Amino acid sequence: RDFGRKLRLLSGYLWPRGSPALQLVVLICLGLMGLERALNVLVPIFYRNIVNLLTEKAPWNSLAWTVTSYVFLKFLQGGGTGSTGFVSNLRTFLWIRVQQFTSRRVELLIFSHLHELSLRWHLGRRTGEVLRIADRGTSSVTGLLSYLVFNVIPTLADIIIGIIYFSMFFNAWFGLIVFLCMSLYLTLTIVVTEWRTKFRRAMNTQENATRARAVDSLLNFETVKYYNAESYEVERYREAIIKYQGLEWKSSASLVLLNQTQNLVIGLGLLAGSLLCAYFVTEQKLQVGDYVLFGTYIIQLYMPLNAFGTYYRMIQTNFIDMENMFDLLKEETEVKDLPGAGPLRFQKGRIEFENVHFSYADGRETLQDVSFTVMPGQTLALVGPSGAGKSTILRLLFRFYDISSGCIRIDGQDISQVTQASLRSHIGVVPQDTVLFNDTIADNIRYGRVTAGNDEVEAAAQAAGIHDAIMAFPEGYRTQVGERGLKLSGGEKQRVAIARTILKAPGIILLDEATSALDTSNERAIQASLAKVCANRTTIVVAHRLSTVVNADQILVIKDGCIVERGRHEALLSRGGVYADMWQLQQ
Amino acid sequence: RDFGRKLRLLSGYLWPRGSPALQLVVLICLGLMGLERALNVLVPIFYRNIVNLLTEKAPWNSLAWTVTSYVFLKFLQGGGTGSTGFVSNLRTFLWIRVQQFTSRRVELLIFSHLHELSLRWHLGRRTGEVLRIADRGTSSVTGLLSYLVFNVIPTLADIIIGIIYFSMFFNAWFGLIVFLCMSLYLTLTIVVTEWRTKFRRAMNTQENATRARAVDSLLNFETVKYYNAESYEVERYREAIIKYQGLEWKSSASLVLLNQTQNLVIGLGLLAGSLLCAYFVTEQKLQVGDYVLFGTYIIQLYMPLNAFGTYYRMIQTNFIDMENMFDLLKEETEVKDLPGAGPLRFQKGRIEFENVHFSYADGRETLQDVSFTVMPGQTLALVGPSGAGKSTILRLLFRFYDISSGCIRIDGQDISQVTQASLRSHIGVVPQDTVLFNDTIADNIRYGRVTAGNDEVEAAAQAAGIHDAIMAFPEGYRTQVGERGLKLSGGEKQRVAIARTILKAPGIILLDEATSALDTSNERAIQASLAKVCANRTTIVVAHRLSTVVNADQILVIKDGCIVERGRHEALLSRGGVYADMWQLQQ
Ligand SMILES: Nc1ncnc2c1ncn2[C@@H]1O[C@H](COP(=O)(O)OP(=O)(O)O)[C@@H](O)[C@H]1O
Ligand SMILES: Nc1ncnc2c1ncn2[C@@H]1O[C@H](COP(=O)(O)OP(=O)(O)O)[C@@H](O)[C@H]1O
Ligand code: VO4
Ligand code: VO4
Ligand SMILES: [Mg+2]
Ligand SMILES: [Mg+2]
Repeated sequence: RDFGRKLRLLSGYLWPRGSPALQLVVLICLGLMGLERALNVLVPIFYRNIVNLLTEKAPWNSLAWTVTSYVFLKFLQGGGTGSTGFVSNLRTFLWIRVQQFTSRRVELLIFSHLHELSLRWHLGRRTGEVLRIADRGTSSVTGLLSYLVFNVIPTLADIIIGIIYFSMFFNAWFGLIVFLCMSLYLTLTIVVTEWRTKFRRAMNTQENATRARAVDSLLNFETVKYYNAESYEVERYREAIIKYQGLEWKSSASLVLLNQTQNLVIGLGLLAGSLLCAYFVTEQKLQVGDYVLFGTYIIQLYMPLNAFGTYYRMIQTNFIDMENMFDLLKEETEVKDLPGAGPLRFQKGRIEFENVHFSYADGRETLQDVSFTVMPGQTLALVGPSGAGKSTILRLLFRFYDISSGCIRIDGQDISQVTQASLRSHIGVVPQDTVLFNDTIADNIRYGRVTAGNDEVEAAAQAAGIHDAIMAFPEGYRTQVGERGLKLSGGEKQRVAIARTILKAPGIILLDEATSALDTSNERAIQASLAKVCANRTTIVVAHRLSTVVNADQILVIKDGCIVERGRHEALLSRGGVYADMWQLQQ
Repeated sequence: RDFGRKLRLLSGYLWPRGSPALQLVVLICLGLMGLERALNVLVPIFYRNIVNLLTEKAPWNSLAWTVTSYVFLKFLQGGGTGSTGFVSNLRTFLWIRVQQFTSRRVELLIFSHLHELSLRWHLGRRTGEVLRIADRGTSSVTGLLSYLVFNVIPTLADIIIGIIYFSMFFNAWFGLIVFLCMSLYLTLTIVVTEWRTKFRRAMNTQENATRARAVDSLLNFETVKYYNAESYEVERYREAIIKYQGLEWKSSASLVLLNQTQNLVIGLGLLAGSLLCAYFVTEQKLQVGDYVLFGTYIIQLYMPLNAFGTYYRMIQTNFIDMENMFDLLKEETEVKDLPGAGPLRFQKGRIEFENVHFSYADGRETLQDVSFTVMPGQTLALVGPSGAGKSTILRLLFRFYDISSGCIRIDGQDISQVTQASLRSHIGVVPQDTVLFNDTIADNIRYGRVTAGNDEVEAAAQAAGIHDAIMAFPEGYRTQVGERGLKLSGGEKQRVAIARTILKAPGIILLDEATSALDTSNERAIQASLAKVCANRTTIVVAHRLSTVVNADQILVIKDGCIVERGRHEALLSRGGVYADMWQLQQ
C-alpha cells in the first residue's frame, strides 16, 4: 500500500547518509542518552554509602575521597528536575549539528523541484499556498527526527528488556501473555484514533486558503488603493479567520477528550484488581497483607502503557500534518524529454511548421492548420486582432506546451526528439510583459551570460539606446530597480529587457510586442541598431503599430486560429484584403 | 525609557480588554493551577492516614469508602509528572479560548496597518521581509502570554510566601538579608546575558534576506526559465543558507555555555557548604549531624533560584523577536491629513495647476513650472518622449505624493485641506500596468461598486467591448484568470480594467494608456463608445500612439520636466514645431 512507498523514501533523509562524520554523531548521542538513566539511578547508592561512612566516624582521608567522588558524580548527573547538567547538555550541543543537515536537505530539495514543473502548473498556482507548504513541511521532518531518537527508542528498548526479563522469574509461558496483552492494547487504541484524522485534515485544507487572501491581496497594492478599499479587505480577512478559529476549536478539544477516556479505562481496570484485593482482605476469606506486590504492580504497567499511548498520538499528528507536502513532490512534469537523445545540431537556422493543431482545454480549437516556412537571414512578422492567437505560435516554438499533431522542425530535425535543455541555448526572446529581479541594474542586465565582463555589458546596452539616459541618473548603475521592477519607469523597463537578449547574442530572436510602450522616436534607432547587430538573423516579431514592420521580408495575418492571407508589403497592399483595411484605418 | 512606552502596548493586548466574558477565563485557569498544586501536596497525607487506619484490623465499610475517595482523589491528582489528570487538562482546554483572542487581535492589527503606509514605502519593500516579520511577531506574543500565567506568577507568589513565612520562625531582619542576596544574584545574571543579545540580531536579520531569495525568485518564473537556470538559482540559494546555518551555530551554543556556567557557581557553593558542614561535624564542637537540616535549607536557596534564572532567558529571546517586529509599527504615513478637514464639494470638476515644482530624492528637478488649466467638458492630451514625466504628472493629481511649491485646485479649492479619503472617491483611474485578483472575472470587474448587482455589471462591460468574446469562452463569467492575471490574454487584461472604471462611473477620468495593447480596430470602437457615456465628465489621456488623440480638445508636449508648446491639433501642426517632427516621422 501507499504507506510503504512513503516510508521507504523517508528512509534516506531521516538517517544521515553519505557523510560518515555525521553518521557517527547519532550513535554517541544515543549512548549518552542511555548512560543518563543509569547514572541517575546509581547516584543514590553512593549517597547511602557516604551515610554509613559517616556513621562509623572514619578518618578524614577516606570520607574526603568519598565526598569528592560523590560531588563529581552529582555534577555529572545534573540533578533530576530540569536535567540542567553536563551529560544532559552535551547531548543538545552535539545534536545541533545533525539536525541542521536534515533541515538543509529537505528544504533545498523541494525548491529544486518547484523550478521544474511545466508552466501550466505555475500559472494555476496561488502563491500563498505554495509558500506556506514548505514552511509547515520542513518543520514536520525536523520535528519527527529530533523526536524519534530521544524518546521512542529508549522506551521501546526498556520495555522489551522488561518483558525479556522476569520471564525466568515467573513461569516459562508468562512472556506470551504479556506480549499478547501489549499487542491487544495497541490494536485497540488504533481504531479509536480515527476520530481525529478528519478534523485535522479539515483544519489543514482550510488553512491554506486563508493564507491566499493575504499574500494575494498585499501583492497588488496599487489596485487596492486606486479604487476605495481598506475597509472591504480588512473585513474579508477577518471573516476568513473566524472559520479557521471554529474549525480549530473542534480539533484541539477532541484531543483532550480522547486523552481522558484513555486514562479512565486504565484507572478502573486497575481499580478492579484493587477491589479484588480488598475483597480478599478484611477476613472475608483471608487477612493477607499482600499489598506490597500489588502496589508495585500498578506502576509497572501504568507508566509504560500510558506513555506508549501518549506518544503514538504525536506521531500520527505529525504524519497527518506532513501529508500535504507529498503531493507537491509527486506531481510529475508534463513536457518530457524522450529518454535518450542529444544536442540539436545547429546551422544558420531554418524553422518550419507543418499541420500543427493545439488546444488548451479541448473545448475549442485554438489553432487549426498552420503552415509557414522561413529562410535564414530573413524577417517574418505576424499581425492580428487581439486574442486571435499571435502569442501561442511564438510560445510553442520555445517548447513550453506540447504539440498535438503535425510537427515543428528546426534545421531539418524535429524538436520532440532533441533534449529540451539544449533547445533553450540558441533561442532568445523578449517577453510581452517584463519582470525584473529586485536588484541593481548592473546585476540585472548581465544576467544572460554570467561570465561576461564589465566592459561588454556596457557595450551591449549602448547599442540598445538606453545607456545615454542611465548615466544621467544619480548614483549611476548602483541604482535599485525595486520590487517587480516598476519603480524604474514606465517604458525604460522595456529597453532594459531588450538589452538583456542582445547581451546573450542567441541564434534566433523572438521579439513580442516589444517595440510598443516606447515612443515613436526612439523606436527607429532601436530597430536600426538591432538590425546591424541582429544576432544570427532569423527573427519573428509580433507588433501592432504597422509603422514598424513595413519593410519586413514576409508578413502574415491571423484572424482566428488560421492563416488568412500572406505576402510582402506592397504586393499584398494592392490585393485589397483585410490588411488593406487595417492600413487605411491606421491612416 | 522606550521600554516604558513599549510595555503599554503590551499591556493593551495581553490581558483581555473590554470583553468581560473572556475577561473571566484567566482567573479560573489560574485558580485551577493553584488547586492542582494543593491536591498534589495534599494526597500523600491522606494516603498515609488511610494506610495506618486500614493496617490494624476491623473495617466496617469505612475501608471501602476511604478507598473509593482515595481513587477519585488520585484521579483528580493527575499523577504528577504526566499532568494527565482531570484538573490539568481542564486548564489547557479552557486556555484555548483566550489565547486565540490575543492571536487574532495582533495579526489583524498589523494587516490593517500595512495598507495605510504611502506608496513609496511599498515600492521599496522586499516581499520576503514583510511577509516573514509578521509571522515571527504573531508567535512571540502568544508565546510570552503563556509564561506570565502558567510559570512565572506561581514561582513569584511562592517566593513571596516563603519570605513572609519564616519571618516569625527566625529573626525579622533575616528577610532583608535574603532579599538583598537574591537581588545581588539577579544583578549578575543580567550582565552575563546582555553580552549574548548583540549576537542574535545578526541571526535574525540574516534570515530575512535568505527569505528574500525564495519568494522573489519564485515570483517571476518567466525570467528564470527564458534563460537557463536551476544551475545558478539553486546554487545561489544554498549560499544564503550556509551563512545563516553557521550563524545559528555560533548563537545556540552560547546558550549552553551560559546555562552550564551559571550552574557551576551553585555547585561550588554547595561544595563549600558541605565542606564547612563536614568540618563542623568532625568533632569541632560536636558530632552533631546538622547536615540533615542544612541540606533542606540549601535546597531552598537552590531550586527557587535556579528556576528563577532559567526563566529569564526565554523572556529575553521573546523581546528580541518582538524588537525586530515593532519597527514596522512605528513608521508613519509619508502624507497625512491636516487635522480637522471637511469633505470636498464637487460641482463640475474643473482642475487648475499653478507653478508646481516636484522631485523624488533632491538629486534633480523632475517637474519645472508646469502650468495648465482645463475647463469642464474637454479633453487634455499629453504627448512626449519617454521619461519626460507624464506619468508623474498624472500620479500627482491623485495625491499619492505631495507637492513642494505652489498648489493645485479642484473646483476652485485646494487639495491640501481636504482629507484624502474623500478625494479618491470622485476620481477614476485605469493604471499603466494592470493587475488582477486571483478570482473569476465576475469578481474583478465588479470590484468597483460592491453594492452593484449582476444586471448593471453585464450592461456595463458592453460599452467596453469585451462582452462578445467572453461568452465564446467555456464556462462564461466563471472562468479563472489565475495568479496575477497573466493567464487571461495579452490584450483583454487591459480591457477588463477599462470596464472596471466604467462600472464605477466617476466624475472625472484619467486613462493613463489605454491603447497600448488593444489592436487598431477594437480601438476605434472603444473610443466611440467611451464618448457616448457623457460629454460632461472631464478626462486626461496620455497616449504614445498619436492617432488616438488627433481630435482631442487641447494638447501638451513635455520635453523634460517643462512644457514646450501648446495648441490644438489643426492649428499647431502648421507651426512646424517639434510636434510637427513627431507626427511627420510617425506617418
Ligand atoms: N493559459 C491559458 N488559459 C486559458 N486560455 C488561454 C491560455 N492561453 C491562451 N488562451 C486563449 O488563447 C488566446 C491567446 O491569444 P494570444 O495570442 O495570447 O493573443 P494576443 O496576441 O492578443 O496576446 C487568448 O484569447 C486566450 O483566450
Ligand atoms: N518611484 C520613483 N523613484 C525614483 N525615480 C523615479 C520614480 N518614478 C519615476 N522616476 C524617474 O522619474 C521619471 C518618471 O518618468 P515617467 O513619467 O515614468 O516616464 P514615462 O511616462 O515615459 O514612463 C523616470 O525617468 C524615472 O527615472
Ligand atoms: O509611461 V511611457 O515610458 O510609455 O511615456
Ligand atoms: O494583446 V497582443 O495581440 O499586443 O499580444
Ligand atoms: Mg509612465
Ligand atoms: Mg500576447
